Amino acid sequence: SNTQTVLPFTGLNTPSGVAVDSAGTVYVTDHGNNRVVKLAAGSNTQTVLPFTGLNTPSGVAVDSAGTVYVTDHGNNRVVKLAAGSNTQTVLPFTGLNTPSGVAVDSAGTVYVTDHGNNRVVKLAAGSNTQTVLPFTGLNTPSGVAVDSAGTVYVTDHGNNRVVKLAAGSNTQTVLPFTGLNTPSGVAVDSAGTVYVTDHGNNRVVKLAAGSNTQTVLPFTGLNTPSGVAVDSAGTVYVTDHGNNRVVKLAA
Ligand SMILES: [Cu+2]
Ligand SMILES: [Cu+2]
Ligand SMILES: [Cu+2]
Ligand SMILES: [Cu+2]
Ligand SMILES: [Cu+2]
Ligand SMILES: [Cu+2]
Repeated sequence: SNTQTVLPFTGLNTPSGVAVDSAGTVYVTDHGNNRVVKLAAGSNTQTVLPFTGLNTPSGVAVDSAGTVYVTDHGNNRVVKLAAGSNTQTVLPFTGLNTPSGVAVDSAGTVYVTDHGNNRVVKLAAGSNTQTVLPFTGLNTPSGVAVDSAGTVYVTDHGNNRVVKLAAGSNTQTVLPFTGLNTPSGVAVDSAGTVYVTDHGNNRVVKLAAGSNTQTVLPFTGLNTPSGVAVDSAGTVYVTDHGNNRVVKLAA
């Protein structure tokens, strides 16, 4: 599609992260209101998720079981809520410093951009010992995403670049995105196409696997967008942070 629609959220204040689950339910970190809201596909009535004590939340992710993970950036923690539960769990990360993006892979491993420590960390499901991902040279990184192959993508915000690391690899590759200006969110679809919110240029760009020529998505009227997500149908969701709204592009 070349024409976006505005999602029927209400009351958002500078939304940040966005995630979409297998059923098309959309999750948004309503950053300015210290809450996370969700909107089922076909719904015009949002629900506020029963997280407790959030402060300035940023990243959000959802796994195949519908567990929702939130970076509680103001409280230096990552919390999760299982589908149907009203009792959150704080993940046993160590030494987090102003974390930003969060992603979850098909094994349940949780990846967090530890923004103030210039690093990305991960916690296996049921593990209490995190590991650091062997990225080099990160500078105030923000978004993180992980594909079904285990490849991890990070927006190296301070360096105006996007970096990736294959599973088990110790050698990162810098993606051939061009013209970036303070990149923010990142997402990856089932085909390996990487989507990046080009925050300072009010646009969203993508790079197909195997390609080194990017495409700009036909969003319009964005102001300082932040989070991005893509569902299994190819629909792309962007938190239009500056306009307190979430927009989507079908196809
Ligand atoms: Cu703002
Ligand atoms: Cu804030
Ligand atoms: Cu902060
Ligand atoms: Cu910073
Ligand atoms: Cu910046
Ligand atoms: Cu800005």
